[PDB]
Amino acid sequence: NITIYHNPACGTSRNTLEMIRNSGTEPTIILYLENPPSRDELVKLIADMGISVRALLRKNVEPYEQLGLAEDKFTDDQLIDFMLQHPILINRPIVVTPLGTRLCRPSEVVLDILQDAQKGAFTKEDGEKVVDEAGKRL
Ligand SMILES: O=S([O-])[O-]
Ligand SMILES: [Cs+]
Ligand SMILES: [Cs+]
Ligand SMILES: [Cs+]
Ligand SMILES: [Cs+]
Ligand SMILES: [Cs+]
Repeated sequence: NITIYHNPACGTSRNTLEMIRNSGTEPTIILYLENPPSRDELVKLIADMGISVRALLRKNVEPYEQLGLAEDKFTDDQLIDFMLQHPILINRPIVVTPLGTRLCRPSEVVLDILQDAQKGAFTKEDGEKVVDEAGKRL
């Protein structure tokens, strides 16, 4: 029972999805840009991730730039409401498994919450090796 909030256009999100598959399960895939979490779900994701609301904000996207969000003049709830009204602000990928929830940046963070071991060596799509055939992290 795994869920990934996935952006097919992001290498980090692609590598995370293939690592999930390499542990042997096909996750439920939520294209969050199109189908963002509800307010309640997003608050829960953030609490489970143990990160600040602002640490979930993606920089360098049009609403972050034009809404001035680099500056420290927003409460946590104002930032959650911006994220819901402009879903590209939600950084990615978020992964939920029975063991917990993480913002998988970098992608190998997901190894923390996958229940089953990678089934073989895993190399990221730019050739960065992540785990060898024996299962050791490199
Ligand atoms: O992938 S970075 O530009 O958020
Ligand atoms: Cs499985
Ligand atoms: Cs939803
Ligand atoms: Cs636009
Ligand atoms: Cs684990
Ligand atoms: Cs890269």
